Amino acid sequence: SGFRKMAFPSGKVEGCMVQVTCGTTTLNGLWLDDVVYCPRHVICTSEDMLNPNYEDLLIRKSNHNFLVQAGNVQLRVIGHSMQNCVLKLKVDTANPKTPKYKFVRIQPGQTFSVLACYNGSPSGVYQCAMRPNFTIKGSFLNGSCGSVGFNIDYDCVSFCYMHHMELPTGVHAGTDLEGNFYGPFVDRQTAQAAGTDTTITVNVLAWLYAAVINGDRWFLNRFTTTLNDFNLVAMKYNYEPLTQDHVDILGPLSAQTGIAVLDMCASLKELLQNGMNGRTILGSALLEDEFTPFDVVRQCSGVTFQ
Amino acid sequence: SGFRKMAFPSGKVEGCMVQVTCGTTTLNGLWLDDVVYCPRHVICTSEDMLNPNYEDLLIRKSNHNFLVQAGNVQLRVIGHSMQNCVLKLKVDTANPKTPKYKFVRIQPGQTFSVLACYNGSPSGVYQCAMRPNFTIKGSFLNGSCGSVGFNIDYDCVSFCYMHHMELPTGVHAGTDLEGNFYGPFVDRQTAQAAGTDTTITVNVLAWLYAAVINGDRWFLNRFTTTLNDFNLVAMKYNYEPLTQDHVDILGPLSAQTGIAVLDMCASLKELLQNGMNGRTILGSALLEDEFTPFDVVRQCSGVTFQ
Repeated sequence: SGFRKMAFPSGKVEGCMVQVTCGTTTLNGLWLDDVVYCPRHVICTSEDMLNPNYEDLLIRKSNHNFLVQAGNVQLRVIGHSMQNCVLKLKVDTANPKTPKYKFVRIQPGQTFSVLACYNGSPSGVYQCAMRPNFTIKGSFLNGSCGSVGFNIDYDCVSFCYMHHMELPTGVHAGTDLEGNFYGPFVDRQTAQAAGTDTTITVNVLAWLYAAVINGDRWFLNRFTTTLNDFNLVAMKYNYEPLTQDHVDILGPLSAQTGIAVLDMCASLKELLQNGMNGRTILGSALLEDEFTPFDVVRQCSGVTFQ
Repeated sequence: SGFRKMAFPSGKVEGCMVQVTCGTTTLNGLWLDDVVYCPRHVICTSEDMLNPNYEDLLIRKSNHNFLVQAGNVQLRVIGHSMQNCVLKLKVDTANPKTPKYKFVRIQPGQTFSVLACYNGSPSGVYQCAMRPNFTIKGSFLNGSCGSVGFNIDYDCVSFCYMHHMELPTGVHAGTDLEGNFYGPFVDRQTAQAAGTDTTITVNVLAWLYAAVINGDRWFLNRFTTTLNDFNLVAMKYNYEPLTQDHVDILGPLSAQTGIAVLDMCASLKELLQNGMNGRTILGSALLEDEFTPFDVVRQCSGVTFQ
């Protein structure tokens, strides 16, 4: 009885998107109060991003070279600063639709919503997790840089991601809103590996609890095991280790279903070594790891937030 | 290189949601211009929805018994009418954030975004298809009735669904915005089957083209076949028949990939009779049918709408 991947309402973020052009070359920015945030890649053409010295490139661009347009109206840029990999453009007008907001740096395994935007206009909204190798697996095509990822706590928006790069392997990399990349990546076009993309174990377990809360539980066995026993099977299949913190976090879901966390681990261990054998769980032929335990809590009794 | 299930931006719809209470019993309504639309189930308690005579129940409720609250502010109800399975509440205030909009009735295989709302507050947004048996497979918990489904054509919102019912099997049923149920379902709690949930063939094919546009095409064989040949394998696996209209609609995707529509049918026929054998396509272990060809066009060159 049903449990969709779904994103936060995006209205509060739509009201913050603008178009930023430098060298008539265009991408997205985020307008909060009287500051516009965008990737510092705006000042680059090519070669530049083949070998960019951002400090020297920024030397003789100036305030008037940054063209910021919002809705259909032009913002006046009255200053600018580079902080890590983002440019801050001070404008002389506060965004009168600025929401309550915070800037967070999140953590692999964390989920968030992305509002994919093209030259300042939002076109789609969807969910992802931050992967354990510090990439995300998004849908970003040309002009999408500067699109942001966000969470919400009923009223206030938690901005956690800004899109900068697509690696040659097709996965995506970006920064927090202070301009620091997640993981080892840089805003240049050379060579840079993503490491192993391990499965986020605690999220899979939360999703299995969701599946039970809706009655799709052929996979419930009876076996139990221990943390160490389970983790020894986890390395095998490049699942992230599970620890007590993650057991603790799953507590409310065990409380409600009556299924002990380590018993659910035992079903997962059996599934990893047996494979669905043609069955599905909640409409999926594989084990989904893009739901956190709190995501499940927002649905897993379908009662989000107050 | 990446292709997410993603919904339309929902901001234009968030601005239209209100809370409607009758018999201090509460659900969601849609406020456009000076009319609020909601399920006529608002006038029911239980028994009532066990055996509801809506005409007789509506007799001695009145304008003042309909409590409409939006934001934190109270709307004055100055009239009401029942049209099929929806109630229209005339209020004395136009919604000053009414978007451009149309009311459409869609067609099995059609996709749309749902803004799932709880006592007037939106909590999540996600995509679905209308199934060929006239159900959708949503995520709707208590108080969710009256949440709506919508498309967009750059500026104007196409409202196509209002949520009314969860069947005993766990799937969902509702109406268009004129109050006519999709399929055979009624707003009462007795017995009512959903028929066969066939797979939407033309959508699967569009998604296979998407997979190629991003390079995940081990499944490309070389076989071809005919419409009739393919459909004879389609019945087998309760896929919807494919016809010329659907071939026509896939034309732009064949044009760009160089893969003839019937050649792609031949890969699909091979996949249905061989199974992935442990492989994935675009992160899925099964064949996804919740993308239309035009959905793919909105991404499949990542260039939505103008």
